[PDB]
Amino acid sequence: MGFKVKLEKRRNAINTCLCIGLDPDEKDIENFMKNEKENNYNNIKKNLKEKYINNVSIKKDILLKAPDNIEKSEEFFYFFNHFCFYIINETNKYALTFKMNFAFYIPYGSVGIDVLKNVFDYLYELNIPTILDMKINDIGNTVKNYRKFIFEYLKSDSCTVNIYMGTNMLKDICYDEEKNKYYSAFVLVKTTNPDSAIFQKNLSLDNKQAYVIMAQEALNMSSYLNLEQNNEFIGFVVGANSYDEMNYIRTYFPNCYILSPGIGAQNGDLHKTLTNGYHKSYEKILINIGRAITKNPYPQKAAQMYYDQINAILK
Amino acid sequence: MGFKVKLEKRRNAINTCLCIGLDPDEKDIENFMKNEKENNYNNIKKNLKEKYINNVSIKKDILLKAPDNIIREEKSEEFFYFFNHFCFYIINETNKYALTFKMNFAFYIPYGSVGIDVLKNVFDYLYELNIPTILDMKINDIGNTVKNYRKFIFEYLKSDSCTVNIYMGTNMLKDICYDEEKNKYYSAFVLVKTTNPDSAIFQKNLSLDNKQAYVIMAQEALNMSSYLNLEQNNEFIGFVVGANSYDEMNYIRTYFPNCYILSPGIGAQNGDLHKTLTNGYHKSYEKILINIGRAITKNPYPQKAAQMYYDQINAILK
Ligand SMILES: O=C(O)c1cc(=O)[nH]c(=O)n1[C@@H]1O[C@H](COP(=O)(O)O)[C@@H](O)[C@H]1O
Ligand SMILES: O=C(O)c1cc(=O)[nH]c(=O)n1[C@@H]1O[C@H](COP(=O)(O)O)[C@@H](O)[C@H]1O
Repeated sequence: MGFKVKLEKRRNAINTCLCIGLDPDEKDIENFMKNEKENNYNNIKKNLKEKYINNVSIKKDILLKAPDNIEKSEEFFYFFNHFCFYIINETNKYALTFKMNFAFYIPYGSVGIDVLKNVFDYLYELNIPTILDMKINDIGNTVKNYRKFIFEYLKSDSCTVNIYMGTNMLKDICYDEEKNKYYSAFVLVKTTNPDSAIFQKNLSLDNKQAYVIMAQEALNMSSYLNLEQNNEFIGFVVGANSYDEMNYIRTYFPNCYILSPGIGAQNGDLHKTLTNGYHKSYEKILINIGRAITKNPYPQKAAQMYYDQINAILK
Repeated sequence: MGFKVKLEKRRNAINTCLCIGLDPDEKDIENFMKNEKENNYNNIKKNLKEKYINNVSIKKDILLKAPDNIIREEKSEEFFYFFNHFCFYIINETNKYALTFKMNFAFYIPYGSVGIDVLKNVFDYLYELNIPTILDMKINDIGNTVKNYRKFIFEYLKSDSCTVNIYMGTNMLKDICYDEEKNKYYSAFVLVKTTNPDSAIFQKNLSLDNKQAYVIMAQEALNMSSYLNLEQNNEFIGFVVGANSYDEMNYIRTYFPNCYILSPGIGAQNGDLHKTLTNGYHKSYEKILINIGRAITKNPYPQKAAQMYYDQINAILK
């Protein structure tokens, strides 16, 4: 159940340290519909056969109601949801973990959160580890709501956090006193955008860069609260492009957990001190590929490809 | 339109830079629900009479309906019902003293999609009331992903502004404050100095050219607000400067003339603007917004608490 261990069993059961990213945007949804409606809803039908589609708890009465609209108020809700069910049913067998970015589930209103819950409900019935990338941040009082929403409502296994506002965040995010329970988190160390770090790098304390002070601070916080046992942990978000830095964290923080995005789209080099710099028992270095798989004409295949070339561990 | 202008008008209309915070949690809800229901729906019937409650777009048929989904005819709509009403309640009771209202997203998502429906209603309500608004969601992500937050915030909610955590990078602002396909501009407050205690390991103990991070980030915030011609368009990129950081405050105010500042932390985390807080960071007060939240929304007599802070801010403000 604990992350470390849930992530350990599944690693064996399938190897690979791939993390499929499920960030469906507005066009992913209209295309899946545009050419699903004009194909007799074959994929949605394939889904509807699944079975595990029954933990899902929001508008179950609409979700499992054979392909139809009227275009009813629930049209959009339908399809969006199914597009997600579709990807999962065809990619999970290659995934060690699924990572959903909250951001894409909120621009249309509550309808998108409903879907988020059904997705997390789904990934949860299959026993697939999850990551809600929302990189939360706020004051202890407030942060407590993100901890509830994330680990209590969605039953997620972990989530990303931005501790710039202060590292004590984690004590309210990774630990719930009222009921004990410990959770896992991923702190933002080095991100994947070009103007990336004139902060994570140009900034420093005694000439030790900011992403190191931050990386070090985050770890000393998981020492207190003793996550490591309890079967949880606090890891880092280190971009695929940040080759130099990746190799440094893996050396100074050798048994650490890493979540690295940026490959497949966002430009990338799977190999190269990425899956090498950061190597370890692979599940300690999750590679995330979203669009490269989710935007490809016929995925699973893409998945498989990544699985395979990721399975190329000459180590 | 234009945030600066919208902020400018209301100011002269009520003379005050008081930003009320509406961060409703569980106990505010159930207590509201029990009080009201104990003393037979005094405030709800009141809400049900307010003009703009008829313009809500989500489950309008439910919010308008003789006292509660009571539990006997729905139940499942109960929570939604009382939650939303507690908010209408606070806005109806304290809006006259507010220059701006600021809702923290964190309190609207813990219960799933039901809280978002309430949030949307709260924002539609203030919008009809035409009161400046701030969604404190302190967003941050790679651009083109951040656009989604931009849509949710300024398209769906039609909020005048949001708060932003620029740490991952400043270019993120290009996609939050500017649409660039509808040629639109938006306001924002980036986290500079926060009310956390250990709020300085990174914001202070970090430096670049003799400067502490919080200063450089404000500089990066601005240079970016210049690049996007948002200010020429009546929008802007301001700062979140906690109330318990007097020096940093005066510092910022001093070296950054005419900078919109958002400042939370009076009563709840200690402090009191009464003093240095609003003196430091003075100016034609919109520039300096004093967010007072839990001291009003959790107070037994909210219209009363809001007031107190009104005159208090009026006095010190001279
Ligand atoms: O998820 C993250 O923590 C993340 C950190 C970062 O620095 N850069 C970054 O792109 N990401 C994530 O990368 C995801 C997209 O993966 P792709 O679709 O393969 O680009 C987004 O949902 C972001 O949340
Ligand atoms: O950006 C903010 O909203 C914020 C930044 C900060 O550094 N400190 C801080 O307290 N806040 C906000 O202050 C609000 C609470 O106001 P109080 O109830 O008066 O403490 C919270 O909802 C926070 O979102």
